[PDB]
Parts: sequence; structure tokens; C-alpha cells
Amino acid sequence: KVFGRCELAAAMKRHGLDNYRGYSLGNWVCAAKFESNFNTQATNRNTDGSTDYGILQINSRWWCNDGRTPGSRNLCNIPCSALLSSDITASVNCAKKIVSDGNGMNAWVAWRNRCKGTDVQAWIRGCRL
Ligand SMILES: [Cl-]
Ligand SMILES: [Cl-]
Ligand SMILES: [Cl-]
Ligand code: NA
Repeated sequence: KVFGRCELAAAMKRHGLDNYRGYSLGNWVCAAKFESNFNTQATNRNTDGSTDYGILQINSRWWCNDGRTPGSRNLCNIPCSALLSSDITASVNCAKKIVSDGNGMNAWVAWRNRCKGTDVQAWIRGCRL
């Protein structure tokens, strides 16, 4: 599923991401825009052989099991394919564990390089929430 900007903001708010660990809703929408272009089916392979999955591009090296990343962890206790669903629940629940691990949203390279220090409120402007 390819979400609209306000559609995704509303789904993320309903799932508890507004101000989660201090990160306003616009930070999460900006991250998803630049990680996946709002597409739940996005995948990208990394140089180390791991793969990133879904709307927030969660990495199989640490967070999910895809059967093809030797010696990886599965810290969210899910198959990576669960992160490509049109229902964003699994991706949101896993992102909450990531953002809590000490490094905040710096775990998402595109957030660090394209959202951090910008006016992220613009990503929810006009939306009914
Ligand atoms: Cl915001
Ligand atoms: Cl594996
Ligand atoms: Cl933080
Ligand atoms: Na893994």
C-alpha cells in the first residue's frame, strides 16, 4: 500500500507515535517519506547482505528474521515479511523498540540527513488529526 501523507500521519497517531520518546509526529512522517516514499512494500539490500523492509526500512541484521542474513538477530521477534503489510502495526511496534535503544531516531539515516533540524511540522500541516 502507498499511503497518503495525512493518511499515514493519522495511522501513526492512532498507533501511539505522536511524541513517542519525545519525537513529534512530523518526524515520523518525514522519516517514512524519505525511507520508503510511503510504500509499505519497499525493500532495499545493503552491502553487508542484510535487507531493509517496509515503510520505515527496518534492517534484518538486528530487528527481524528473513532467513538469509547469517548471524543476525531478530530483536523484534517477527519475520521481516510482516513489515510489508498494509497494516502498519508491526512496523510501528518494532520502531518503538528501535527508537528506545539509546540512539533515538538517528538509527534512520534518512531522518538524520533529511529531517533532523528541519521544520518537520510541515509534514502534518493541513491534516485532520
Ligand atoms: Cl510535528
Ligand atoms: Cl537469517
Ligand atoms: Cl532521543
Ligand atoms: Na535477522
